[PDB]
Amino acid sequence: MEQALNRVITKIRQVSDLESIFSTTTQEVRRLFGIERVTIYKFREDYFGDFITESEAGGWRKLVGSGWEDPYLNEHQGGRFQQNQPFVVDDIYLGETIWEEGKFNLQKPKRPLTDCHIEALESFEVKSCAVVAIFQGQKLWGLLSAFQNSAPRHWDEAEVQLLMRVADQLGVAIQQAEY
Ligand SMILES: *[C@@H](C)C1=C(C)C(=O)N/C1=C\c1[nH]c(/C=C2N=C(/C=C3\NC(=O)C(CC)=C3C)C(C)=C\2CCC(=O)O)c(CCC(=O)O)c1C
Repeated sequence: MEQALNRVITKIRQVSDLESIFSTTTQEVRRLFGIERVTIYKFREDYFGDFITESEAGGWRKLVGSGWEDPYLNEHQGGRFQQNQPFVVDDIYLGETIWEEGKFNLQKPKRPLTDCHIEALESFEVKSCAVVAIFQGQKLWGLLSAFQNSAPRHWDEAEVQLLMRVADQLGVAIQQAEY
């Protein structure tokens, strides 16, 4: 995915302001994956959070402006994202792909999601999600999410790695904007 990644990084750096960087990033990732939504979501201080930027295809509701107050992320102060672990779900009704030592554990069955988590995803029209941390330095800033809304979609580990590198670029841009 390095060629795809290099293309994404090129587009990101061809604009100046952070808002253009966010919009270009969500657009380029959505096009690359051929999916229906990519979002940038910013954590509040309590690890609730709000949708900041999105790219959508297929006539879905706009999520920007809206919040997601996830009680699990609040109680665990960001959950697995503090360790920069991704959350990878082909099908929200079947569960997550286990990620260990920076790759899929193909020996483990998928782990079903808790029903209120599933219901929250349904409220955002999501049927499949690959979610990775955006770090500003070593500070967990938010999440970059790739979504499919109309159907499940299989995520492979090269796509998850790409998403994490794109989130790295976002984090560097956020860090440099805060500088
Ligand atoms: C019921 C307690 C409940 C409500 C209501 C709710 O909104 N969430 C609830 C429970 C719950 N959530 C999780 C774990 C995660 N929630 C995540 C949320 C996001 N995904 C995104 O793409 C975005 C940005 C738009 C989110 C804010 C994520 C990524 C979760 C996994 C985190 C982790 O593993 O550490 C859980 C635990 C997992 C589960 O059992 O389903 C629960 C119980």
